[PDB]
Amino acid sequence: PYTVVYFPVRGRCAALRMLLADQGQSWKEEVVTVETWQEGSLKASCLYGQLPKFQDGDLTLYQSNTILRHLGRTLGLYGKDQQEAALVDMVNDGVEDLRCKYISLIYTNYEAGKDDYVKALPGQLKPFETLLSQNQGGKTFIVGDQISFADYNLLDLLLIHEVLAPGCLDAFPLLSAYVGRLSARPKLKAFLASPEYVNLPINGNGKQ
Amino acid sequence: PYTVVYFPVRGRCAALRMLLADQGQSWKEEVVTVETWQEGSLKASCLYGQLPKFQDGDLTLYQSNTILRHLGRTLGLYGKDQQEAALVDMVNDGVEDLRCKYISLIYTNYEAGKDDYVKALPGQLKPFETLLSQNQGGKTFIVGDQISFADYNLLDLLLIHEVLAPGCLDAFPLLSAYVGRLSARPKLKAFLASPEYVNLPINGNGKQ
Repeated sequence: PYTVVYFPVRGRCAALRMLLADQGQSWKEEVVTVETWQEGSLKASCLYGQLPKFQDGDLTLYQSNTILRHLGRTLGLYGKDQQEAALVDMVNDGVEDLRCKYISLIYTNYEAGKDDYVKALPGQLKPFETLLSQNQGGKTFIVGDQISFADYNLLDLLLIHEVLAPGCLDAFPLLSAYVGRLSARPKLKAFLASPEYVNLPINGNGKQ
Repeated sequence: PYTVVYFPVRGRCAALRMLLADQGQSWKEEVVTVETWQEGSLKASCLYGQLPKFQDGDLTLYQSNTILRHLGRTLGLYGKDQQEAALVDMVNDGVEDLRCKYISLIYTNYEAGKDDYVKALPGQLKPFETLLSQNQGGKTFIVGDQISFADYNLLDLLLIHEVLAPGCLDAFPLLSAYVGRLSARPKLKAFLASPEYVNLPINGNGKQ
């Protein structure tokens, strides 16, 4: 019932893929090639002229966060009540905020802005470490005592930054333990080690 | 029970303010002055070091969209089912995407990028006009037959662009009628005419 249409990269699909994997859900992948896109037909049909595009039965969605929230809402990974839902949201926006700057580094001024970015990274990771310390001492998830779509999206964000600035998680013991704890979940662990994940580039231009 | 803490501008608070007004809800405003902020005390306490900050009882939220979704979730402005909820979401992300570039124009290269931005505007407004035509012929709301937080967020976006590039909505008859229809809602109409709204600048640097 699930289908994700995206380029042959992890990018903004990595998280939602971790979500379906870990949740034990089946989905079909529809790879879009640098030519098909450029053929104009696809882009032209995409509401915002962008991928990912996702299909759920008779439902078609665009935008990564819309899909993530959708899966969370339907699969039950959106907090146990409105209050947790709002905090799950708050965490995702923050994640998205950093993802947004990350993407800007990679495709805009990688070579020339990498140093300043890594320098400014701690300042960016602190809020999530802080959020963690305020929830059962950063022992469970980022909000509540049950996993949420924001968890998968944060785990990805953390993961891709360790590749960008290895060790950047040394000074944030709660984030570090969080990455190891979630990364060890049976289905997710298997997924992240699989070729489907491991053999895909993180970004388009090959910069990481 | 509601309190919004923001600078003395409309910016990212305009929409949620329209939401509470139109919904007939009471809230208190806590203005933050260019001096308090820069004192360091506030910023330092803000999860992401940024405003708006919102309070619902002892519940504290940051990020405009988290607040908007929260109000939508608690006030019943989030679609009539999961399906509509996902589309409401999709619309807000798009709105936020254009808002994001708008803000970049205003605070980064207004004078030098204004022409290219207006030139590229139609291309940006089309998706919402298209979304409108596919819902009861753009006669009700942006999703479903009941208003949603995305409605308020889009109305604002349209409203502020009309001031940036007057007439920019003359090419979109469904968007135009949508702006006039919503702007005429009793409570909202009153609010938008009030000094509370009218006497606030749209952005920080006074560029609009």
